[PDB]
Amino acid sequence: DLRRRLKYFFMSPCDKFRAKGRKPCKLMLQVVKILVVTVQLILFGLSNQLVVTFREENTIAFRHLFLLGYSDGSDDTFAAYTQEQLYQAIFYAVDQYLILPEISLGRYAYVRGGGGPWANGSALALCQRYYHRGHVDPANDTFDIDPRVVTDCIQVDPPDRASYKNLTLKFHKLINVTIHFQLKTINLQSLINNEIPDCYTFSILITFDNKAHSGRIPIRLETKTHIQECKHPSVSRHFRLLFDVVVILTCSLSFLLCARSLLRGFLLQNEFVVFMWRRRGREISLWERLEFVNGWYILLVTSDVLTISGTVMKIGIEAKNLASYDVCSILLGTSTLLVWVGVIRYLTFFHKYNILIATLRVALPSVMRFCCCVAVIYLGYCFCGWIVLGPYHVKFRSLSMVSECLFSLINGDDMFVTFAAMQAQQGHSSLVWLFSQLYLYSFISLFIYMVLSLFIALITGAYDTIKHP
Amino acid sequence: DLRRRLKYFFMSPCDKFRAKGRKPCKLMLQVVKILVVTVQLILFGLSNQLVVTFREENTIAFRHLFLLGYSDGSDDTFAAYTQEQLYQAIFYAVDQYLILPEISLGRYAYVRGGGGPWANGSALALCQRYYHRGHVDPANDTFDIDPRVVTDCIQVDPPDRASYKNLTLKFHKLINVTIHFQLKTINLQSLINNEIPDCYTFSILITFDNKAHSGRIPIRLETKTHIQECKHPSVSRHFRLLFDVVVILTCSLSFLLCARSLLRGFLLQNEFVVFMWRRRGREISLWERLEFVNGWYILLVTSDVLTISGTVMKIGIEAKNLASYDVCSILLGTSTLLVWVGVIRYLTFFHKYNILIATLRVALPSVMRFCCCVAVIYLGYCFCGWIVLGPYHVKFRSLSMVSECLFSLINGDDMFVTFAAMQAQQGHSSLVWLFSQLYLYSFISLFIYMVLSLFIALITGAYDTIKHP
Amino acid sequence: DLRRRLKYFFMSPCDKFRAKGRKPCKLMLQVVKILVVTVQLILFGLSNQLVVTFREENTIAFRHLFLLGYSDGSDDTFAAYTQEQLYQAIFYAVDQYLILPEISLGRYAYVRGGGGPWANGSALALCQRYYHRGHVDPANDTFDIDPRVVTDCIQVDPPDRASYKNLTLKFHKLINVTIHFQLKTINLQSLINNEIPDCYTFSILITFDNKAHSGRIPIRLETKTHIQECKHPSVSRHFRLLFDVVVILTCSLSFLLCARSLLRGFLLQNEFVVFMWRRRGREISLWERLEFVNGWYILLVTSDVLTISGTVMKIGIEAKNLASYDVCSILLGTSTLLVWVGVIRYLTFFHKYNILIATLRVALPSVMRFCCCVAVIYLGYCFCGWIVLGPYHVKFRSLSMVSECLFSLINGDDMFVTFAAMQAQQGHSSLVWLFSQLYLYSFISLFIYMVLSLFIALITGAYDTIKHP
Amino acid sequence: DLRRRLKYFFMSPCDKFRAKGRKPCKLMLQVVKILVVTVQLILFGLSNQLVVTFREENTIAFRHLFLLGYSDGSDDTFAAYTQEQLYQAIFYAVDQYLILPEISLGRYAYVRGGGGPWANGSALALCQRYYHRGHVDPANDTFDIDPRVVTDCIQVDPPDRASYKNLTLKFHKLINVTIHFQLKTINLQSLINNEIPDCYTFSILITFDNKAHSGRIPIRLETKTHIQECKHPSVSRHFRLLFDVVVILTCSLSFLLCARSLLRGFLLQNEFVVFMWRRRGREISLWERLEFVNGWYILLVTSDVLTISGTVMKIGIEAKNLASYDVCSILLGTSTLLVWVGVIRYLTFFHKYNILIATLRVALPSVMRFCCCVAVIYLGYCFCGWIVLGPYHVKFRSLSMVSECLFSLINGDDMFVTFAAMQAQQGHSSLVWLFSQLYLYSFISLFIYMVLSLFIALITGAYDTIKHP
Ligand SMILES: CCCCCCCC(=O)OC[C@H](COP(=O)(O)O[C@@H]1[C@H](O)[C@H](OP(=O)(O)O)[C@@H](O)[C@H](OP(=O)(O)O)[C@H]1O)OC(=O)CCCCCCC
Ligand SMILES: CCCCCCCC(=O)OC[C@H](COP(=O)(O)O[C@@H]1[C@H](O)[C@H](OP(=O)(O)O)[C@@H](O)[C@H](OP(=O)(O)O)[C@H]1O)OC(=O)CCCCCCC
Ligand SMILES: CCCCCCCC(=O)OC[C@H](COP(=O)(O)O[C@@H]1[C@H](O)[C@H](OP(=O)(O)O)[C@@H](O)[C@H](OP(=O)(O)O)[C@H]1O)OC(=O)CCCCCCC
Ligand SMILES: *[C@@H]1O[C@H](CO)[C@@H](O[C@@H]2O[C@H](CO)[C@@H](O)[C@H](O)[C@H]2NC(C)=O)[C@H](O)[C@H]1NC(C)=O
Ligand code: NA
Ligand code: NA
Repeated sequence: DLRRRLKYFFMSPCDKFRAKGRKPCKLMLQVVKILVVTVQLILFGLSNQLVVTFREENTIAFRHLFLLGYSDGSDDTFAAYTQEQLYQAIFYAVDQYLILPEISLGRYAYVRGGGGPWANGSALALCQRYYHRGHVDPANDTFDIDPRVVTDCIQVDPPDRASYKNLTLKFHKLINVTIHFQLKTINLQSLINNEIPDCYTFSILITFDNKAHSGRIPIRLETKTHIQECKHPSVSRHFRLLFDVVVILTCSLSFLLCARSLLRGFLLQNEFVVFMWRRRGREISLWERLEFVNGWYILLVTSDVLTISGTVMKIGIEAKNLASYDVCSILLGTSTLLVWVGVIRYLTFFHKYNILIATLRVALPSVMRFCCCVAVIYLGYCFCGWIVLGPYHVKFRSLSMVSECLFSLINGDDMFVTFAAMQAQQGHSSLVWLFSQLYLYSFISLFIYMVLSLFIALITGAYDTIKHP
Repeated sequence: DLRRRLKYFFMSPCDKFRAKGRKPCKLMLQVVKILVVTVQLILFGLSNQLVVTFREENTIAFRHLFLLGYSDGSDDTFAAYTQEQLYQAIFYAVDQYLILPEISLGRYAYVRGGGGPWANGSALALCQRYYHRGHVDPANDTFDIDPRVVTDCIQVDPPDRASYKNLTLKFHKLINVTIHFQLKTINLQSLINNEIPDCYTFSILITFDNKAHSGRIPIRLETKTHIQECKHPSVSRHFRLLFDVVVILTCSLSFLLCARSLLRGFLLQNEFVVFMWRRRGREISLWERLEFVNGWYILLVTSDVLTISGTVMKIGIEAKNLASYDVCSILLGTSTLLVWVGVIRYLTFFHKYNILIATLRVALPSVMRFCCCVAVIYLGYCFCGWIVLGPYHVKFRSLSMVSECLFSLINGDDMFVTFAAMQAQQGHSSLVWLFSQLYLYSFISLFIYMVLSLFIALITGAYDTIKHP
Repeated sequence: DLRRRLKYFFMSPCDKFRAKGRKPCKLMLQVVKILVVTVQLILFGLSNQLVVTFREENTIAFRHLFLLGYSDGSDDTFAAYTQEQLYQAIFYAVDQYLILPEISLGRYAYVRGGGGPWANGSALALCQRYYHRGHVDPANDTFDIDPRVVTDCIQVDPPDRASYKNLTLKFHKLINVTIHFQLKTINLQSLINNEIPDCYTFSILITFDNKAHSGRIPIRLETKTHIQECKHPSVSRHFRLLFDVVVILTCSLSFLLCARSLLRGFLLQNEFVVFMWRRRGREISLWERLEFVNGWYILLVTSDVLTISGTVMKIGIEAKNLASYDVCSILLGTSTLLVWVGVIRYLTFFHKYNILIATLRVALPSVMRFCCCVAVIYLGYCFCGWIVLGPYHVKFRSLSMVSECLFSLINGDDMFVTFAAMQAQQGHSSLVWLFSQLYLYSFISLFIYMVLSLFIALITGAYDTIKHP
Repeated sequence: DLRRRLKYFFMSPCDKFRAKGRKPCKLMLQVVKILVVTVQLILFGLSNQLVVTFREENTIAFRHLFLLGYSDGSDDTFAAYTQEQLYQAIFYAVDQYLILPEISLGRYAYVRGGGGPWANGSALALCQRYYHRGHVDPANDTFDIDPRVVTDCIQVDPPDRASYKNLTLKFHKLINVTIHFQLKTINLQSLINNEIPDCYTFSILITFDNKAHSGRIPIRLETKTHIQECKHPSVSRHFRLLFDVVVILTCSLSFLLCARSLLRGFLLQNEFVVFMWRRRGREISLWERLEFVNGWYILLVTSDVLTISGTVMKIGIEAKNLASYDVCSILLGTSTLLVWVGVIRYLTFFHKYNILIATLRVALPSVMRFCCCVAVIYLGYCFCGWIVLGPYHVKFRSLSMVSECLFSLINGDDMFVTFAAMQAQQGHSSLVWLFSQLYLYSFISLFIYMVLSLFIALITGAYDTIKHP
């Protein structure tokens, strides 16, 4: 048993072609896959961008239409500070709603009965929520509260082509005021993509938030969007359904070939392993079995499955049976990234072109072992900064934001702005400012000078082991 | 005397378990400590955030209520430039104060007699301060000044449900005008945390600062906050007092075990040292005694003490006997960081996982010796930039800010903005701008290219000494 | 055949001078070329800057003159949100146009018949474009559209020293409104450069873009500029035409000398190659022939040709036969860069001064081979981020912008701002935000820690091979 | 001749003390010098800051008093766009000037005859400048210009407690309009520093710049400041004159000791050199003579001279014989930096503390040789970017600013903003944008990946040569 088949298996495509009449089908498939998958992603992106733009621009238009005195960029400071201001804002929202068709540049339709759960069939609900009992008397340092939340609702209806004016807010025990209503509009711009326009229903919520009871009432407008096909569409003028099929067939072929290669590898591993058990004791091999498994074909199969799922979802969206543009975009984009990466398989046969992969495979164990110890320090800093500085520092507001701030600091990014945020307000206490000084200096100097230096040293050390000289 | 006990002492928890019936209690304790201390920090953070938000939002509301024409973001340029503007601002502040209940969204109560030290029982004090004698006559390049500061006060009282209008400011010798008053409000939002609301007393100071006599009078509003429990609270609806006890008991157990280990180490060191003095001359060992001391147990004991102190302070705050949220937050956060870090003790038994610690211990002496020489250069630059460029450069205003700017520059951060601040005004003199050019180029090129390179070289050199190959 | 000529050829200028009576003409030429080409670039820059400034300042003035309520910096958010606002903006533009001479600080002349292609001889065209048939009825989730674009035009003429007021916009099917007109003005500031002023014709287009049909209509103003000489110029007061000739002659001399050197090298290579074919088998040498070619002379010849072309174009522009300032500026600037770089030729004879060039020549093959594998990963990330995040992330809007963002991220620049753009809106979906987290963390950690580290290792490895020790 | 004196000379202070009764006077002097010079710098900084703040705040106040509609931050876009706007701005400036005492918060005095050179004894000059002959007729693409500048002046005088209203601007040939006047005020805040207030004369120039003739007229206000002592000052209440003498004496002592050491070194070098010429041929030594010269004493002497000059200038300023605060601040700050640095002399005797200095001395020759080649590339890029992109890119406006931009780019700073400035306007031509892409990508990749990597490699290589292992 000379066993030249083992050597044949771990051969490059050129070597396999020189050996047998083996034309490389997987490689040319992968090139075609890169081209077609990238083109499909871009084609989908046209429609996806149209949808996102429609949503965002309608929301901005609503903010200008319904928020008294609103200007772009003021969103996070937009607030009322007097009873008169609050009343004027609420009444302005309702009044603008009642005359929308006469003023708006967009073609909106009212949605009868879309006033929210506290609506009783009316199209707009004007709700104020307050404590069941509130007896706030700071003058005597006394209060009597029943924290039960009471909802008082006023129903408003559009004229088919007043009551809300008599609103009396219980300011001292007010929790919030909300305005709920729905508007319907058609995304006509989809015609530029030879698609039939969909019906969009925007659910608009305006909140006057007094939950802090701090004398300042933040005002915000949020929208939910529901996309569905029009009941009676008609376009007079009215290819990629076949391009999606082409992508699907290419990815199916790649999947089949890669699965055949994986089964071949499994069989070869099993035959070699039993022959070895015959050559010496039985059960010699524990991990070389895994070495027989090449992860590039696994990656390719995963990418094929993701691409097929994305293509099917895209076909459903075009067919109007689905409106999940974000999920489809994520599937297609991840697939595109993986398809581009997978071609690296054929560069690993040439050591001069495989520096990155070889280095990574030799460095990963030590890197992971080092990161075990770095993780505890990093998480301790994350939690400490999140709780201690979160109230005072804009960049420490949430756990994910604290992580972003610390990760950027490790990379030397946004350092002075991080210090200056504390200089600006000192945390309104010299002790908090001093703590921020210690926290930031220590974290930056540790992670930049020791952790990152040693991490890089491990990477370059691995490279030094694998480089030919 | 075979002395296997010495070897037993410097053994890993797994080795100690294999040797005797020694179950690792300190390690599992540390894991439990990490969990419970982190959870306690987050739980405290809920309340701490509520308090901070109340303070900040009330201050912003005051700025909008009392500062004529105030808009968010203008705080550092907000100023008056004419006598009419100054008078209008002062009168607007007082007028808004007198009608606060009718306009404010928050429920504020006046504080009778809270008008400050220059108040004589009135709730608002309107004070102007000027030189005792001022005869400023620029026309003749003459002046006659008695720098004694005279305070002239006007008392204002709220209506229990005018005089200040006749204010005549001595502009040519005016130092500043201040408005002092106090407002009381209840932080009702604490109910969301199942806590009883506290009474907050805000001390409000508005300053029209003419100390520069420059024709521009900066206007600012500052608040002090005093938190105390309400006299007669009553909430109808109304666990972590036991979680704090759990944390305290866990940290006490860890403290006891670590102290026992430290005493054991001391005894072992003393016995080994006398046996060595018997084996050879007396008083051989000078520093290995210190090697017998393991600093991880010292760190753990310190963390336990800090955690207990923070927990006790938190219990006091909940009990309403204390309102020091910043001190408690700092104690708890530092404790959390130290508790997370301390688990690294058990990674030091495995050289593959101890790269950071081992490198640091070998590199620290050379790093400190190098930093001795770098410190003099750094401090010279700090003082030079603080005095020479502080007047002209926003980022060189104070010593701490100069240090932040230089430290960020060392890390390659905010470079062009630092240059552009000087380009914008040139320091209003070509000589100062040229000096800034030399200062910045020299500091950046020295510290980035030589100091940091050599510092990193020392770190990686230490790592090269300690890495197995 | 001793063949000392080969050794003579690969000799330094000092060695050649010591050998024969060879004075270095190319080196002194290159120094003179650097001086004269740099001076010529700066001299041209005077005029170029004047032209650019005229264009930009006129455009800003038009934006202030014709865009109702326009303020600097609002350009990308400037939009209308109500029918009244749109009508007011359009009418304001036309009204300001009709009274331009009475109000504008610049001296503009109307251009009769410059109203655009849809003008029928009038100086201003006010066009609205809408669908041929539009029956948008969101109320019933129905529409009937003929996507044919209909253009309806109103002609306006200036008074030689109304109809447009009756404009009725078809809002529900409106695509856009445009205002086209032309203005003529003289760039008098060119007199400061002793040049005769040119006639500028600005083509002004104002667009009210409703292509999104989103209830928000962006308003923008764009200008095309046409530069031509005045028919009857007359300046009473009225050197570098000779400086351009000097530059041309210097570059011609350099070109001739370098071409002679290249021909000499070719002849020497051909003689050596045939002598070698005589010494051993025929056709021994395959690539040393190319080694006989020195690329510095090729670079110099290219720079000479570019400098001559730029100088000729500059002479044409001065003569008023050409107005292509950007092309000329690019030719002259590239030439200047190349002329400065080319002097490095004479530093390559001294190994202590040739570190950069020698390192680069040894490192380039491995660097290119490594970049082959890095390119696929980089392009996969580029496409994925462009499509998936382009709609949600300001820095991922276009392919070139995505490339700029990723390239800057590789260099550790603008990291936290990139994360915060996603924090601000979350992509309006938690799934998109999570994907952005994974995308950014993975790309940054891969490219900063592995790719860049290995790239630098390759560079320093090459340097280690070429450094004398 | 055993010559132990040579070895004695190159000995550390501790070794010299152990050898003879040599107490280290220079070292303790240097410590005292650091303390006293730093304190003196800070003390001077108090006064310097007061002066700068007075100047800046008065200028801001003038901008608010005289610039119609001015708001903070608008300075670089502040401009007029219509004839009415221009007239209103000019008249507002003059009107506000005429009622300054009634409105301003500062105490300003008019300066009779301070209206500038074109004033004929009046306190305010209102000048318009225009071409001697201007016949701008864009309608016919004709012009007739006599570029001679004609100045037409209107004199305005303050009421001692109209004509300017009839100003007719020649818009079509207007070059600029200026308003010149002077105001006098006293810097009373200097009293807080126990100093007698000085008289400040502000020269105010307001420019309406039409030099571009672009339909947009930038408006700016600039001030010159002249400081002189008051004629008749009188302060009722009214140490560092002795602290300056203490600094002077300390620096004189250091100077004398260092000069004595330098003379000693010269004599020792001369004696050793002649003894060597006796031991072997004459004129053996060429450069070791220079090795006998220690540059730290030269640095110290330079620092002493600078400190003495700064102290004398500071004494003159306090005495009111001088007002050059910037020159004095620069002298004192540079002196402080040098005094701090000079203490490094005593760390060079201990190799563990001398890593930086030793590395630098071994690396400097190779670093300078490498920088020779890098300089040509850097300068070529600087000039190319300055001319080609200066008109289009905010960060390439001037040579110094281009250098700052490129230097920051080398350090990885402000990269995406540099790209985005070009994305925003594309240079208003796709060709310029493409060139910017090539320019930036090439410069960044070359300088970050090759130049900086090799520079650092040279530094660390030198360190590797000098490190003990
Ligand atoms: C269930 C899957 C059936 C696969 C049938 C393939 C039959 C066939 O012709 O093989 C050559 C190529 C595909 O073959 P392909 O996958 O490209 O090539 C194989 C790989 O090179 C493999 O090595 P690795 O790359 O390292 O895993 C090697 O061991 C195999 O040798 P071996 O076969 O001697 O053991 C090759 O055949 O065929 C086409 O070009 C597609 C024709 C389109 C119709 C495909 C119908 C599915
Ligand atoms: C005053 C303190 C009294 C400590 C009493 C402990 C008695 C006991 O059972 O030991 C085993 C563990 C704690 O024991 P623990 O501290 O976890 O374990 C010790 C450490 O491993 C130590 O090495 P280092 O880690 O390197 O310092 C080793 O030398 C000791 O061996 P040795 O004793 O043979 O000399 C171990 O006993 O006990 C519990 O699991 C807690 C039971 C809860 C009740 C604790 C009451 C305080
Ligand atoms: C014209 C200058 C006259 C200098 C007179 C100094 C006479 C005196 O006492 O020397 C010891 C110290 C100063 O002496 P000082 O400069 O601190 O010390 C000298 C340095 O250590 C020098 O080495 P380097 O540091 O490497 O250059 C060394 O060669 C000299 O040895 P040598 O003399 O045997 O050749 C030392 O005397 O004296 C005071 O402590 C100041 C007393 C205040 C009054 C000073 C009056 C000026
Ligand atoms: C207003 O325009 C005039 C005319 O261009 C400028 O006058 C020049 O001023 C400079 C500096 O004061 C002199 O060196 C020149 O000789 C003057 N004449 C010319 C023809 O340049 C004047 O500088 C401008 N004023 C401002 C404030 O920009
Ligand atoms: Na950086
Ligand atoms: Na940065």
